Amino acid sequence: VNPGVVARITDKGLAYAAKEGLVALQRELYKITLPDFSGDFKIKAVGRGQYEFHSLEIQNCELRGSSLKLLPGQGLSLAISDSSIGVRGKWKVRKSFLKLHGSFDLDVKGVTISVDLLLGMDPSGRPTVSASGCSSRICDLDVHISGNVGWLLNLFHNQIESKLQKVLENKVCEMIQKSVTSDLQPYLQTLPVTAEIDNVLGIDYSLVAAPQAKAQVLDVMFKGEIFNRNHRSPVATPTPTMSLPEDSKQMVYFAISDYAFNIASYLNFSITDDMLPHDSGIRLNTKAFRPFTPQIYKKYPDMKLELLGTVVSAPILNVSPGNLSLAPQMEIEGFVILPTSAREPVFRLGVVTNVFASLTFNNSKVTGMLHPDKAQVRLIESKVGMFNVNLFQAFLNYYLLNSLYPDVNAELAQGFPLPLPRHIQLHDLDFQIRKDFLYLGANVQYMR
Ligand SMILES: CCCCCCCCCCCCCCCCCC(=O)OC[C@H](COP(=O)([O-])OCC[N+](C)(C)C)OC(=O)CCCCCCCCCCCCCCCCC
Ligand SMILES: CC(=O)N[C@@H]1[C@@H](O)[C@H](O)[C@@H](CO)O[C@H]1O
Ligand SMILES: CC(=O)N[C@@H]1[C@@H](O)[C@H](O)[C@@H](CO)O[C@H]1O
Ligand SMILES: CC(=O)N[C@@H]1[C@@H](O)[C@H](O)[C@@H](CO)O[C@H]1O
Ligand SMILES: CC(=O)N[C@@H]1[C@@H](O)[C@H](O)[C@@H](CO)O[C@H]1O
Repeated sequence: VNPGVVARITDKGLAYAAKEGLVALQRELYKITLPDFSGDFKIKAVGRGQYEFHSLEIQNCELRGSSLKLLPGQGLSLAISDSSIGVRGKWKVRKSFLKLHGSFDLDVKGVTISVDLLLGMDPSGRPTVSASGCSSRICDLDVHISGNVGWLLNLFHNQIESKLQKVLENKVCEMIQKSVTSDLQPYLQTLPVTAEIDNVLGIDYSLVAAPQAKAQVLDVMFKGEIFNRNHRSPVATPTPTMSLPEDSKQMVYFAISDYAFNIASYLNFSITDDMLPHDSGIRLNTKAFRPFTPQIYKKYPDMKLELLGTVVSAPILNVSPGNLSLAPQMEIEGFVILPTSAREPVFRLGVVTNVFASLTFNNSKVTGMLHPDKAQVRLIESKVGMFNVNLFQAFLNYYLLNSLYPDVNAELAQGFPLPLPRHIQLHDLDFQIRKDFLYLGANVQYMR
């Protein structure tokens, strides 16, 4: 079913991912334990004997260079290279009735690893990863043995190198297999199944599909649907199929289909005399509108008023990448409610409320804050004499700054919660506007 939100991970973001998984993996290779190599020898220079390289331990492991691509259809293909692993151990060579001792160190270079990361989804809507077809190639070997024993080096090269090489690549590939299922899969699953938005509503971030590894991008599609906290009555399920074109500037782009609070921005509304706070000195009654229209109090002395306004356009243009400049243009008509119980037309106003919105990221949520500006009023028509627009403008401002703007400022400050795994921080928000969905551009940083 069509997802509410969609996390599109770009090639750039897959690159970050690999680099960061690379340091986690590197620490895990230290847990690798090599076996012990023992057997007999018959060196033509010193005779036959027994040897043993035991207590092998990973001492150095440097995994640098890597590459995360897309396997269109199944998932990702990882490739780490130009790495190095150092190995340390002890040896004992029994020649004669004597027994020797010493240490050794190997330096492995030109190390290459390749694994496939299979991305899928479990019934519960949680992510799953699985490494398949792992293969590593251990080659450039540097052997150093304690004591300047020459035959020991030649002996290593003739009878242990190849074995150690394969044993090692085999263990490294097993660490990778294990590490993904015991660390990686439990990490992707740190992604919220459900996040609270407000103390009233909530969103469900269950997967509607396993991440879709497209040719150039990775799309992880979430249910993303709003649901009542007390008992989620599914009164919100129309969400269409979205499809934004190719934006590869940043690491991830979120596509957020719908919200609730002023996401709709043909937005009609009504203002009744009993919708303005009591303490707030503004009221919708002829006697109060007397200064605006000195004639209303004659034609309709002491009566209730109606305002039926409506948005007719909401021009949005970017200032900063994360700062919008919208000015909803509306037309309001004043009605005086006469004893005939039927509203009756008085005047019509044109208003343009210039505002600035500036978004940010803060703790997995997208947050914003309003930046109030000039509210412009222009008389459109009037069947009750001239209208002091200048005076009324001051009231339009009082109203907004004391109602409309403080609330919206709160709605934004509460923010929307994004689908992220643990320890992630987003930066450089590029908030571009599109069809039914908001398209949030961001870069990522793993809180190591
Ligand atoms: C899933 C929604 C994503 C929405 C957008 C946000 C992500 C944007 C792109 C960056 C993703 C995160 C990168 C950093 C996390 C990955 C590396 C890492 O160290 O994770 C911590 C994990 C665990 O680190 P840890 O064990 O130190 O910490 C675990 C968490 N605590 C501390 C709380 C216990 O690292 C690993 O598990 C390493 C396992 C082997 C990794 C093998 C190579 C993996 C290469 C990257 C794969 C990325 C797949 C992305 C799939 C996205 C869809 C599900
Ligand atoms: C599309 C719609 O809802 N129709 C309303 C119409 O009923 C109302 O009389 C008018 C007032 O300006 O505003 C329109 O938006
Ligand atoms: C669409 C439009 O221009 N608005 C008019 C106006 O009288 C008022 O907003 C509404 C109330 O019924 O009726 C519409 O016809
Ligand atoms: C936080 C932010 O960037 N928003 C700014 C606002 O602070 C500034 O007063 C206004 C005028 O330049 O432009 C907005 O875009
Ligand atoms: C990081 C960020 O930009 N968001 C801040 C947040 O850190 C802070 O908690 C809040 C006030 O409490 O103000 C937001 O603007």
